[PDB]
Amino acid sequence: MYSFPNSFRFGWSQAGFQSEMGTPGSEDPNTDGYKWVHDPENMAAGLVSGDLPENGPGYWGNYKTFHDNAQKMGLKIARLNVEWSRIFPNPLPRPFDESKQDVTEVEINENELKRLDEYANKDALNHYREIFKDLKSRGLYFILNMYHWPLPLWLHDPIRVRRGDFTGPSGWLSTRTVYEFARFSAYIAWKFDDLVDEYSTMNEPNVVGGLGYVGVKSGFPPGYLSFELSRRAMYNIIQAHARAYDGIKSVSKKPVGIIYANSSFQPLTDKDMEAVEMAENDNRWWFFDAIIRGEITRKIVRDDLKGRLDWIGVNYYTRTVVKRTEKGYVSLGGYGHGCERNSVSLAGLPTSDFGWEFFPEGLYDVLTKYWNRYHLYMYVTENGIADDADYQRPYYLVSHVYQVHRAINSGADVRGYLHWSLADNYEWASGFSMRFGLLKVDYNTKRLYWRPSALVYREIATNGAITDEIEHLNSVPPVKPLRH
Ligand SMILES: c1ccc2[nH]ccc2c1
Ligand SMILES: [Cl-]
Ligand SMILES: [Cl-]
Ligand SMILES: [Cl-]
Repeated sequence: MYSFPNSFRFGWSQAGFQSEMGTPGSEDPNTDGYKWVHDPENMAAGLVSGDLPENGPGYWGNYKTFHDNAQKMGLKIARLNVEWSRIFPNPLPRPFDESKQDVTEVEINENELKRLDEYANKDALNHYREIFKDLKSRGLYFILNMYHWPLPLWLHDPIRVRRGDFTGPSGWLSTRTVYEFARFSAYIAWKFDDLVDEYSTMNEPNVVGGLGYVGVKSGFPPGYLSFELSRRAMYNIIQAHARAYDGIKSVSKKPVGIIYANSSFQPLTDKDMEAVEMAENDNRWWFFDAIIRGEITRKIVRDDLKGRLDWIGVNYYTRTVVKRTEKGYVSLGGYGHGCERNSVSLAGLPTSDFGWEFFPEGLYDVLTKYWNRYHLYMYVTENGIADDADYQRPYYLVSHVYQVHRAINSGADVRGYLHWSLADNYEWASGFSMRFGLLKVDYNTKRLYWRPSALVYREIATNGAITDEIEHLNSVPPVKPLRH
């Protein structure tokens, strides 16, 4: 058996936009994301699937049933977010020098919190309190994340930006967003600190910058192709994290971390290790060096950025294979997240419904890399597979959990494993077709079914271990019987 520390917790992660809607009174039309996925031109271009989030799994209304299943599954931790748009659906008065590039301080005080409170949607706040109270009543440890991609529409009209009009609300391209996000985070900690165990400011900030302004075929708003603006968005998202960290800490003593989209960079050949290091610098270290060490390029240290992190949330799905080139490195198709769907990679490893390669060793790589560089504790905040049939997920689950065990054995302080996700949900531009749940959702009835992987996870969580009887699942799904 592979046993975990007695304090180690198994659980799940979930996002508001992806899981909340689907039940009466739940629709939130007030985000960039809602506008984006409903846009007729985006649908005609195939940038978004045409599936609509309001037809989703209905956590807003059915949370007790989600929690009942998690409780029966033995889960002991959950990571969820509040949707900013639900709490502040309406424009706040303009505050503050918008032309100023750096935001080094956003003042928080009781009077300001009380004034913000006057603008908050009380029905939404109360409803989140009811959800989170129910969660805590299952004995679940609670990580509250402030931001998981959609912005209030009054801060970002993504169709205007897509069209190249920068005269309106421009999301992360504006320091106004940075300012308001810091205030929003402090406010949420002020209101919910009694229920929360740990905080994260944001989820996968690198995806917001990278897919929103470079990987524009992905269908991530605002889909405006610009290297320069991608950089501007990331610079702002970095100071927004630091100002949110300071804001939460002005009202709470609890740990504040961040959750990031990771890949394990792997060499095509034994001559490509320099490519790996470059890829890690360019996708990972530049960002964390900024919020941990204060190191940014203008190369300088910003005292207002340094030390703004207590823990690191690792989201890991697959590797990225890279090779050294004249001008630096390139990633290779046919491996990692760039494979055909339901096939095999160029390495002969099976791929998921999303075309993502089976590569659990990469999770050990990422955990140990972060540990060795920063020595901050971690949670695995996402790990999962698109697999409606459940053919690969039993192996995927056990294999990746084993690698977390290996990482802990090697010395890394990893305090939990949160699967993505408890139930199927709205997978952004791909819609409902990509099914990541331990529980399968029938979207017509909102009914939840247990995939056999859910029974496997119950064995792991309830025993706090990969037990002897399921250790054979620490292996690659047999490829012969799968499509290839
Ligand atoms: C669809 C796809 C990606 C997204 N990011 C934020 C909202 C949203 C909607
Ligand atoms: Cl990474
Ligand atoms: Cl350090
Ligand atoms: Cl369905």
